Amino acid sequence: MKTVVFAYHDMGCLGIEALLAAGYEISAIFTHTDNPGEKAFYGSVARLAAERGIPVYAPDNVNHPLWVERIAQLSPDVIFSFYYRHLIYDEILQLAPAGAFNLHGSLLPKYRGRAPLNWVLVNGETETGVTLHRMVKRADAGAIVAQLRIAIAPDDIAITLHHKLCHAARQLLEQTLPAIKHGNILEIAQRENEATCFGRRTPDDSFLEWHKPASVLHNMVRAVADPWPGAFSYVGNQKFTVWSSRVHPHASKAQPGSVISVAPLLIACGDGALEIVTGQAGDGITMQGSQLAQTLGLVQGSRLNSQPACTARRRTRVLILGVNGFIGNHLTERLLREDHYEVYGLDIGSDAISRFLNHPHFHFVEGDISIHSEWIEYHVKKCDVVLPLVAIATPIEYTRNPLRVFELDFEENLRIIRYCVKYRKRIIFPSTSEVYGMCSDKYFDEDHSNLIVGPVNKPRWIYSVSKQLLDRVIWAYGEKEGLQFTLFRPFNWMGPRLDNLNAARIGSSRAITQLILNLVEGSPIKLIDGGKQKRCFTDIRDGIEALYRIIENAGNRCDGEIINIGNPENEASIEELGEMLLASFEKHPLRHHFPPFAGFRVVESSSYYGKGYQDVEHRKPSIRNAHRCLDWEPKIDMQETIDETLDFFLRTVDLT
Amino acid sequence: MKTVVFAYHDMGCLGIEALLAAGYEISAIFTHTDNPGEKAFYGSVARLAAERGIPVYAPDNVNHPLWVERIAQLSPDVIFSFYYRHLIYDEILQLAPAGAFNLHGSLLPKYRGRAPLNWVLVNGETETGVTLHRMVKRADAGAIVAQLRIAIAPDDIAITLHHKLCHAARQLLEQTLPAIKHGNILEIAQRENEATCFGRRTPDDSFLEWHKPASVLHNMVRAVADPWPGAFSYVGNQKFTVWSSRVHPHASKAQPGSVISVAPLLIACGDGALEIVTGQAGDGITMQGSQLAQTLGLVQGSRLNSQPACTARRRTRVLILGVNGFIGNHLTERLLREDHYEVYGLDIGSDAISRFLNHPHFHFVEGDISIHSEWIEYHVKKCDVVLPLVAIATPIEYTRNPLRVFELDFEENLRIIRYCVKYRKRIIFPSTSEVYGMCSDKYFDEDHSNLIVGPVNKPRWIYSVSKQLLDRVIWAYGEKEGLQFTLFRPFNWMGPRLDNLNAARIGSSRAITQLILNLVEGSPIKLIDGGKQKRCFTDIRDGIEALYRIIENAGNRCDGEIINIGNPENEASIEELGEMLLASFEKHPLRHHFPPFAGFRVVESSSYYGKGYQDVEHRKPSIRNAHRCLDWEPKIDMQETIDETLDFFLRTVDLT
Amino acid sequence: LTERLLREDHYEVYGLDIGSDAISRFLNHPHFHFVEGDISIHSEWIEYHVKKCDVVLPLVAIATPIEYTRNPLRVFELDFEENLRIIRYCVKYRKRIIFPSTSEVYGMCSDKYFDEDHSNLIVGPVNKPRWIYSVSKQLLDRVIWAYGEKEGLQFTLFRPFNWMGPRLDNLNAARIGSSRAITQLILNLVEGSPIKLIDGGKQKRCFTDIRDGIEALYRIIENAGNRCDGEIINIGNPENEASIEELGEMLLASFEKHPLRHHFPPFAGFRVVESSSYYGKGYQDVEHRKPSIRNAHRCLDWEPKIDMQETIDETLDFFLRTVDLT
Amino acid sequence: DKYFDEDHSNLIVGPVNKPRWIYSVSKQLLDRVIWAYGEKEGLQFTLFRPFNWMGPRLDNLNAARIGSSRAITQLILNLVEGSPIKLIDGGKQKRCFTDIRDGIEALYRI
Repeated sequence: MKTVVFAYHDMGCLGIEALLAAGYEISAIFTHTDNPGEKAFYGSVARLAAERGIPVYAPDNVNHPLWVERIAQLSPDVIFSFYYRHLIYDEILQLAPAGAFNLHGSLLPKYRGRAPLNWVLVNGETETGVTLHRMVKRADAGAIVAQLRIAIAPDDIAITLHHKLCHAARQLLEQTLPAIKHGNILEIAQRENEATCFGRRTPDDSFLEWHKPASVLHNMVRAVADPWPGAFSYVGNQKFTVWSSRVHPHASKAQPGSVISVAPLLIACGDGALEIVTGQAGDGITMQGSQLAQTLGLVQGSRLNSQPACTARRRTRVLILGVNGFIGNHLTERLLREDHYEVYGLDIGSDAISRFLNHPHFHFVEGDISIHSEWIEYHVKKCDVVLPLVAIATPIEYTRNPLRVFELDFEENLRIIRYCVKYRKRIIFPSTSEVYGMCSDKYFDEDHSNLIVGPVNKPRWIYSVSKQLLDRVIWAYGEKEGLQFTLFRPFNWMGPRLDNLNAARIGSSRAITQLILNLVEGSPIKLIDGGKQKRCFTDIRDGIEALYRIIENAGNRCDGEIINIGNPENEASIEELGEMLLASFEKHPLRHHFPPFAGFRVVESSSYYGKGYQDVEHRKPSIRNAHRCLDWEPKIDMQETIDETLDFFLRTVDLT
Repeated sequence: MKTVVFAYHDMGCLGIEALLAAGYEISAIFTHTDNPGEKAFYGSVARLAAERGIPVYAPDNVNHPLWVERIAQLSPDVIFSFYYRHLIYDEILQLAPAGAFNLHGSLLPKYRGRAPLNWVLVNGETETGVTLHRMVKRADAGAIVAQLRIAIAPDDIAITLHHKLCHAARQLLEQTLPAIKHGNILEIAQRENEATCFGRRTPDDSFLEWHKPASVLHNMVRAVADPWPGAFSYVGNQKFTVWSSRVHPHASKAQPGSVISVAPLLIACGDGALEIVTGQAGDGITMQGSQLAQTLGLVQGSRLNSQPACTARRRTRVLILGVNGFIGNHLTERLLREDHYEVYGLDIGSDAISRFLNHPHFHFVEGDISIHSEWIEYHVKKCDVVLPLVAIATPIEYTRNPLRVFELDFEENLRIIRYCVKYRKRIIFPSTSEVYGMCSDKYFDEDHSNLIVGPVNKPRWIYSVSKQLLDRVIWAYGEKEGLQFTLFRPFNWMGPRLDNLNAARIGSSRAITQLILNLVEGSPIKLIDGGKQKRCFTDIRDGIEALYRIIENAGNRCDGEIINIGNPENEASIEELGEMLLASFEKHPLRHHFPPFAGFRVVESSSYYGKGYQDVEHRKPSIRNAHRCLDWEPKIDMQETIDETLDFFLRTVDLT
Repeated sequence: LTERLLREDHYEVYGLDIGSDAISRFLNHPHFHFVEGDISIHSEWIEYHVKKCDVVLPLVAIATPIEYTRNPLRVFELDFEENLRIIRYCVKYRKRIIFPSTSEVYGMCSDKYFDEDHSNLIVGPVNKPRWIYSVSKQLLDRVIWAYGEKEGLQFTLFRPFNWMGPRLDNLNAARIGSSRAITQLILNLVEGSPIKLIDGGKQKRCFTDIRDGIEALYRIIENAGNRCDGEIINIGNPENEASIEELGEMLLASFEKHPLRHHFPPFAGFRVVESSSYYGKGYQDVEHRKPSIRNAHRCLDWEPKIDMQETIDETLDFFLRTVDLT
Repeated sequence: DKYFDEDHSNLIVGPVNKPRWIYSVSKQLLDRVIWAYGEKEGLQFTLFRPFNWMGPRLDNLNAARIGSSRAITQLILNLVEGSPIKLIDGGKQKRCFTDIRDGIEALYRI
C-alpha cells in the first residue's frame, strides 16, 4: 500500500491514473516551485494531484536534520521515479537505505549531464530504450534489470513517435509490474574496472562549425527541434537558426561549388549534402528556404567562413585601480603572460611596474581616485572588468584619523561601484579577511559564518564594518539591479613584494615588518612558544592564480560569490624556530653573517593579549567556493615562500 | 489566387489543417507573432504547412501602403477571417464588391464587446456557438447565417467543451466550404440599428463581492477556468486562485468568512457557498486548501478583511511640467475629477491653476526647469507618469533667437527624457504637428507620412527638426533600453483660457482670439486674399479626453505609439468662422459690447507678406491610431466650440 | 517629544515632515514652526535650520521590515545617505545632535543584557539581505563617534527598545503596516476572529511605554551638567518582560473590566500540533532582548515607572476610542 | 530634386518609426546649430558635404562586415575571391563616384 511515485509528463500522468484505478495511495510527493515562464506544452500535474488530494511539500531546508528524520520516519518502502531530476539528488545520496528503482532513457552509465536522449541522438545512434536499475550508495552501481531495443525510423514523425511511446508505456504498466515487484533483479556488479573518461562531456556551446560532419549537424538539429531551445548562430550582423531539415542521399562525387538549383536551398559542406527544409529568420517564424535563397542572392564561388570574427571575444579589457600595489603588480605581471588581456591603472607611482613600459597591451595614467574621476568614469564604460585594488588604511590609521578609513576607503569605493551599475559592467571587489572579525567558527566559511565586531566605542572596527557594508551594498546592487560581481577575500598573502622598503617608517607599523627585520637586524627573539596563534599564510602565486581564474570566469559560474583565497592548511608556528632559515642562511655571501645570541624575557613585549584588541580563535579560512568555482587548491608550501621572500629582499637592497 | 485568410490561434491552425485537407489552394495567410503572447500555448501557425513544403507568406504589418497596394492590385473577390483581432477595418474591404467573410465566436450582435466568451458565459445561458458573417459599413454588424446548438452542462469543463467546439467547427467548415463556394447564403435583415454600445469588460472590476449571488460567481469562475491565468483578488498576504467548486446546500446563515468544515475547506458567503478545493499561490504550486490553511498558520473562523482588499488603488502620481499652461491646466481639471490620481506640477506661475491650489492632491511647486533640476530628478523618481508640457517656442522666439529654442527645447527636454530611462518611468512626451512640415499627404499619418523641411539656411525649421529628433531619441530609448513612452501630436487644439502667446505653441492659432478682440470693439474683420485657408480645429475638451485616455493606458494599447489628436472633419475657412462668430455675438442681449461695425470688400493692399509667400494646403491629421488605441472619436462640432469660447471671452473680459 | 517640549517654556521647536496628521494640536502653538515636505528636496531648509537651531534630532526613520528585503537600495539611500548629510551639517555649524540608533545593532549578541559599552555586535553572512539596516545604522554610529572624537562634535546616541503607546500608527504599525505583532493581534481582536491562535508561550517580549521613553529623551535633550554628551544610552524596560500569551491574557482581563457593550466576541481555533512548514525555521536569533539601563540610570538618573497594565489600558483606550468606521 | 542644391533643395526623411533617419537628422540639426551660432555669436564656419569620395587608403578591414557597405569594396572582394559580380537588374542603378585626390584639393581650398 505504501509507495512513493515521482511522476512527470504524459507517461507519469497515465501511471498516476492507472495507480488510482488500482487503488494504491501514494505516500508523498516532493516537488519544486514551477518556473513562471516556460513552454508548458504538457499538462499541469500539480493541479490534478491537488484535485486528487495528494499533499505537496516544498522543503525550504533540505539540509535540515529535521527533514532527514522525517524522511526516515516515513519508512520509504518502494519508490518509483520517472525522470525526476534524473539521478534524484547528488549531495545527499543517503535517501535510499533499502534501495530504489531508477528508470533512465539513455545509455548508462555514460553520457552524464542534462538532456541525455538529445546528446545520444547527437552522436547519431540507431538504438534507444529504457534502463531500470536499483539505486545504491555508489552512483550508477546497479545492474540493468532489462533493456529493450526500439529501432529509430529514418522517416519517423512526432505523432507516430508519441503513439509508439504511449504503446510502450501501456506495455510496461499492463503486465510488467509483477516482474519488478517480485524481485527478479540479478544485480552483481557494474563497471568498477575500466572507469575510462571519453571527453569529459565538453559543452562546446552551440556553434555550427562547418568542419563538423553534416551527419552530426542533422542529428543535433533533429534533437533540438520543436519544442526545444534549438540551434542559434550569428554571422556578421545577421543571426540564423536551423529549425527543420530532412536527410537526403549524400553524394561523394558531387563537385562542390556547382549550384544547379537554388530552390530549395542546398549548399555544399565538407562531406555530403544537407537539404535544409525550413528555418527561422530569428526575429520571426518559420519560412521556406527558397525565399531566403533568393533574398540573400548568393552565387557560386562564395565561401562562408567558419567563424564570423565580428565580435569574437574582443580583448577582455581589465581595469585595475591599484596597479602599483602588491596584488596590483603581481596580477598585472600574470595577466600580461596571456594574449586576450588589456590592463590599466592609476596608482600614484610606477616603481614596481617599471618593467612594463611598451608591451603590446598595457596603459597607465598615474592619477588619483578622487581627483581623476572622469578617467575612471569613462574606463568603467570602455572596459568590462573592474578591480578596485586600492585602499589606504594603516593599522595605526584607525587611531590617528578614523575618518580617513571612511572618506577614502568607503566613499571612493562606493563611487566606483556606482559606475559598474550605470554601465552594467563586472566588478571583482576585493573584500577583507577582517569582516568575520572575531568569529568563533573553526573554518571561516563565506556563506554560513557570523561576522562579529566590537562595541561602537572601539575606534578600530570601522574598517571591518565599512568593508562589510560595502559588500552588502554590492550584493544588494547585484541582486536588485543586475550587477555582475565577485567578492574575494585575501587571507594573509605573503610574497616577496610585501612592503617594498622602509622609507615610510613602516618598521614600527606592524609585526609583519618586524618579521623582515628579524633576519637582517640582530633580534634575539626566537623562543616564542607559538603564541597560541595559527598563523596561516598563503603565497602570492596561488592567490594570483585564483584571482586569474576569477577574472577568466569559465562559464559565468563566479557571479555573486564571496570566495576566500587562502591556505588554511599551511600553518607555521613561528617559522619552525627558524628551521628553514637554518638551511637558507648559508646562501652564498659572508658579509654581515654572524651567529646570533639567545635569551628570552617575556611574551608580553612581543604580542598584545588585550581584551578589545584580540582575535578570538584563529585565522584559518574555509576554501569551499574556491574549490568549486575555480577548481583551485593551493600547491606552494611555506618553505619556498620563505626562501623566495628572503632572496628577493636581499637582492632588492643590493649591497648597501 | 483568391481567398486570402486572416487566421490566428489554435482554431486558426485547425482551420488551416481543414483547408489543406480539403484541397483548397490558399497561398497567403496572415498572422502576428504577438510578443505579449505569453500564454502557456505558443500558438505557432503554419508549421505543418512549412513541413509539407507549401509556399506561404508571413506579412506582419498589413496597414503599410506597400502591402495594401500589393493586396489590392490583384483585385480578389473574397477575404476570409477566422478569429483575427485588430480589426481597424478600412477601404480595402470596401474595394471588393463581394466584401469579406469573418467568423465570430459568439451569437452576434448582442453584447459583442471584446473577448465575447466572458459576455456569453456571464449570463448563464444554455446554448452558444459561432457565426460566419459578412462585413458592413458599421462595426461588427454582420448578418447571422445559422445558429449552432450543442448546449452546455454545469459538470462540463472548458477542455471538453472547447474540444467539442473545435471538432464541430472542423465538420462545419468541411461541409460548408461547398456552400460558401457556391454562395446561396440567405442572410436576413439584421437589427443592428437597435443595439447597445459604450461598454467593455475590465479585469479590475472583478473583485470578490460577498453580496453577489452564487450563480454569477459560478459563471465567471467557469468562464476563467483552465487553461487561463485565473481571476483573483488581492487580500492582505495570501494568494489563492479559484480553481474548483462543488454544489452545496445554499443555506449558509453565518456571515462571510466562517469555515463550516475543514475537510474539505468550505466557507460561507452572503449568498450561496463556494468550496475552494485548491489554490495557486502566485507562481508556485497549485495546492489544496487544507494544507495551505495549515501552512499560513490560520485556523478555522478567520474572517477576511471585509471589502478593503489589502491595498487596493495606489493613486498613480502624474508629474506635469508646465501645469499653468493651456494643456496642463485643462488636464489637471480633468485628472482631479477622478480618484486614483495624485497630480503634481511645476511652472513659473499659478494664475490659471488658482482653482486647484486648495485641492487635496495637487502638490504645486513653483520653479524653472534649469535652476530646479534636483526637484525634477526626485519627482521623476517618485512619480509614475511624466508629462513635459513646457513650451517656450513662440515662432518669433525661435526666429529671433534659435539658440534659446535649442538650449531650452532640446537640452532641457533631453534631461527629463533621460530621467525616465534610469528610474524606469513612463513618459508621455508632447510632440508637435510641425514635424510633418511640407508633407504632401492629404492625411498626416503617424506611421507612413514623410517629414519635409527646408534647407539649412532657413532657420524657421529648427524647431520642427529639434522636436523630430527628440521623438527619435525617445523612440530609440524604448527600443534599446526598454522605455515606456507615448508621443501625442496636438492638432490645433482650441478652447477657453487660450491666451495670446501662452497658448500659441501647445494650443493653436490666434484666429479666434484675434476676431474676438477685434469684435469687442469696432475694429473690422478684414479678410485675406487667401481667405480660404481651410483650417481644421480641435476642441480642448476632446483633446483632453484623448490625453486622459492616453494617460490611462487601458490595456497597454498606447505603448510605444504615436497618436495625432485632432478633428480632420472640422474644416472651416476664415469667412465661415467670422460668420458664426458674429451670429453668436449678436445673440440675445445685443447691447453694450460697442457697435459691431465691420466689413470690407476690396482689402487688396497689393501685398505686405514677406514670410507668407509659402503656405501649406494639406494640414489634415489622420486620426486612426487614436481610434485604434484609445477608441476616441471627436464629438463637439465647431459651432459649440465657437459659442463656448465667445462666452468665456465675454464673461472673463472683466470690463465695464 | 514635541508635545513634551511644548509644555516646558524655554523651547522653540522646528519640525519638518510630509504631513501634519498627528501634530494638528501644535500648529496653533506660538513656538512650533512646522514645515510640510520630504527630506530629499529640502536640503536648503534643513541646512539653514541646522545653522539656525541649537539641537538637532533626525528622527526621520523610514525602515519597513519588508524594505529590508525589498529594494534595500532605498533603505541605504534614505537611512544612510541623508543621515550622513545631516550629520555633516552639525560639524560645519558646530551643533548638537541626538541620534536615534537602533536596538538591532547587537543582532545575535549572545549577552543576556545588552550593554552599550562592553557587549559585542553580531551579524549574519553577507548573502542574507536583511542585515543591511543594522550595519548601516552601526556605521552611522561609528562615524558619529569618529566625528565627535576628531572634529569635536557634541553628540548623544540613544537606542529605543520597543517603544509602544498611543498614536503608534504612522507607517510601521496600524492597518497599513499589517506586518507587526501588536497591531495584527488587536485587529484580530476588533473583528470577531479566533484570537490567541498560537501553539505555546513565545519569547518574553519586553515593551516600554512611550511616556517613559519620551521622558528619557527629554532628559537627554536637557543635557543637565553636560554628562550625557559623548555617550550611548539604552532606553528600554528590562523588567517589563512578558510573553505573548501572558500579554493576551492580561489584555483580555483588562477588557473584562468595563467591556463596553460586549460587542467584540473573542474566539479560539485549533491548529496542527506538529506545525510542519511554519515560521520557525532557524530565525530564533536571541530570546532575551534585555537592555542595560545602567547608562540611563547614571547619566539621566532615569528609572522606568509605568508598568505593562497601564500601557495596555492606554493603548486600548486610544485604539477603541479615537478611531471609528469611515 | 534632380540636383541636390545646397540652399534650395528640401530635406525629406521618413517617419519616426524608421530608425535609419536618426543619422541624417542628427547631422542636420548640427548644421542648423552651427548656422544659428554663426548668426548670433559671430562664428566663422563652413559646412562641406562630401558625397561619394573614393580612393586609395580607405578604412582597413575591421571587426564590422568588411568595414562598411561601400559598393566598390564588394566589387574588389568579388574580383579577389573570383566571385562573379551580381548584376542586380542588369546594373540599371547608377552611382556618381568622386576621387579622394579631387575632393581633397577642394577641402584644402576650403
